Amino acid sequence: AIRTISKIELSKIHNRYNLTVDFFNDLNVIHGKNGAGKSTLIHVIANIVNGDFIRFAFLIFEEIKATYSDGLKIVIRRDKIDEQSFISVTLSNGKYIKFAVGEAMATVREIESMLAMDIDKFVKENELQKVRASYFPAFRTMLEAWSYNRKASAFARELFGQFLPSINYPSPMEIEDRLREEIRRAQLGIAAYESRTFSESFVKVFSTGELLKEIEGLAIAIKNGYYAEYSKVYEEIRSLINRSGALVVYRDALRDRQDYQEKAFSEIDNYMSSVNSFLEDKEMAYDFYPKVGLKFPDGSWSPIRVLSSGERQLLTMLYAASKMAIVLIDEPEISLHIDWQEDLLKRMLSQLSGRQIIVCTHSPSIATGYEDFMINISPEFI
Amino acid sequence: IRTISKIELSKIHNRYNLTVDFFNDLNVIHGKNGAGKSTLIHVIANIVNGDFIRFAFLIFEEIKATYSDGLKIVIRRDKIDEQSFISVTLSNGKYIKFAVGEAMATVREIESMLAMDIDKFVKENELQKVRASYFPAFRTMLEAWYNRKASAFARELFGQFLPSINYPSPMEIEDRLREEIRRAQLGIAAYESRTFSESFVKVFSATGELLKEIEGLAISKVYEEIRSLINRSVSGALVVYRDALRDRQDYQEKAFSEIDNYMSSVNSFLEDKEMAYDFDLRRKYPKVGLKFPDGSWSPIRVLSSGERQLLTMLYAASKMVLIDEPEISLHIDWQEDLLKRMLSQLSGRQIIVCTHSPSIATGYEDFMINISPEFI
Repeated sequence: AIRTISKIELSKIHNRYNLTVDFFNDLNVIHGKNGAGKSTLIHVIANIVNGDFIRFAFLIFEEIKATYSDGLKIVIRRDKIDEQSFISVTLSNGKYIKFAVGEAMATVREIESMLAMDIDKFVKENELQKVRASYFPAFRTMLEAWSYNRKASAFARELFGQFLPSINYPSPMEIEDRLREEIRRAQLGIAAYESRTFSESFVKVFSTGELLKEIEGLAIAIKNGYYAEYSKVYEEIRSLINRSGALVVYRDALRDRQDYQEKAFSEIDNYMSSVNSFLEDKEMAYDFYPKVGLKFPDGSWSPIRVLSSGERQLLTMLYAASKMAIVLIDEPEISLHIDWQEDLLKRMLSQLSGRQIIVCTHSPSIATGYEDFMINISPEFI
Repeated sequence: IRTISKIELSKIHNRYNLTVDFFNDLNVIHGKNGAGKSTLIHVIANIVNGDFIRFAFLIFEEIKATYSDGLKIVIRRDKIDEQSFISVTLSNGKYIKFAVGEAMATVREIESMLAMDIDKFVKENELQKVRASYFPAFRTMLEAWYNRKASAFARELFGQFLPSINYPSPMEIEDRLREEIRRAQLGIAAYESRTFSESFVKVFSATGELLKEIEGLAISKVYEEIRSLINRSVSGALVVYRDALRDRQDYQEKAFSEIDNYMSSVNSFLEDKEMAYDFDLRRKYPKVGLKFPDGSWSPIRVLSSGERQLLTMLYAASKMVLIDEPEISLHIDWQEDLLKRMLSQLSGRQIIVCTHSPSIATGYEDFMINISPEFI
């Protein structure tokens, strides 16, 4: 990210309490018991950072101040004139926009667009959408229930109010299709690099025993291509090896084929290693059309339906951490054993580097090893 | 009361064997995820609560269920002529057998001879004396979508072995509480008219300290006129008046007692916020929601997932047992006090809970049975 959040001041939100939280540029582990408005704070941040300030028309507040790292100040006030409420979003740059709450309510019931275009023009001419924040809700089981889905945003705004931001989160029943599509697409990518290597190596060939030994070693080196005819041309190459400059060209082509073979599947092998780091006595893999699922040391195969809520939380969180700015995670301790809660932040900090990772947990087991980042929330009741 | 004593699963999913001995009450199973805690709970809910046809969707070898009185149920899945048959053999009773594919076709028909056969088999042997309630660990999904389609919805993504899902969601318990308040208001109004007609008949049929106590105890607005008249042999009937007023007060308390206990249960956990009901100034339509110490009111949608788990767990425990993962989205103090709050409201039944966090099992460490799958 660039404009990291430094300090957010919420005054009289829901007419109950005032809250001012200072954030670092790094990890932000907010620890506090339920009812602290942590979820609200996350929705406020996700409705400020991602340019969706129109959702603030559905929120009851007095004064909301958001300060970034570079020095941009956003002051939001809810003032009503002649029985009609107007939200004033005043930036530190000089410009300020104001709009009626009822106009935004009418626009939302229209979606069931002038103000939407006005908000888009305001955030585009002021460049308020430089950093996009990803929202990980604490109700991802509900996203599994209506199995990224786009109607889930409307369902969650239906039963949690219209202040809720856009919901883009992957279900267990969508990541199976996503993984199958990515594996077949990577196999097709391997086949296209085979055909490009054939045409380029034809042109290059048209223009020692160690090179022959290297070709014999590289002939043996699942990762089989989709176009099996090229696997049969490779079988014929191995059969010919069993039976100068052009040999160097052949060796370079085989080495580039092996390197692209590793590089096409490296992203999914990283995700599989990230999953299998937690899991014990059970491996998630892509044994063979691609089949994706669990494997056991007995050699038995099993569908992804045997997985527990804990393992489902790990799948839905590690896939949505690899496929990534500012990352906001709500309740990562759900249905997890204490050791996985201990190692979850270290695994996600190993896979998500270079971004502002804000997490909100109720269990302190999540915040081991990062106790200096533990910002304790406290509601200052009005 | 045939409480579960010992469950022996042999080669469940053709993976592992498990034999667990259960107490008569408060079976707090503690173990880390992936141990099939939910599995065993579904097995118990498909044995105790009837509905053995779901066992046709399960791959197993031998399942033995022992109750407290001594009833043994042996379920086996045996295939001979390339068709699997489920053999439900009871202790000292008749045994029933059926094809797996026939039961699958019977279930797919709902998408009934075998269903009637299973119902007759479990009815003639009296296997439904004690019913076990299933509290799923995915009750947020029940909030997402009593209700009968929710069972099929959950069986869609958890398999057809999953038992019947009967669990109340938020925004449905609000309707249940409002309906109960409306029913209590109609009950009070009918008891007013019944008390008026009965006291009319009894006064027509027939000390000053008792009259003073009756005047003090007086609190639609006929009681206000009675108190105004009291402020300004035969007197036995006056004693009847005091008794009638006292009986009215007693019925009034009982009318709200069923909901006030649940409100107290809510107010046992919740801090700096009270959940209560109020009536309108014009139509007396009940609103149920929060009451802040500032006097401000708010709907039940401001409540957090934690408080919603507390709402869904304190309700349907009073309306009475297998609970799956009661530690979800809960504070450590709430995990400490949840079993202590629920044991007063759920006493007298076998309460089986399965938790991943040992904080739930504080104060009941003698009941902590650690599950361990013995892989074949």
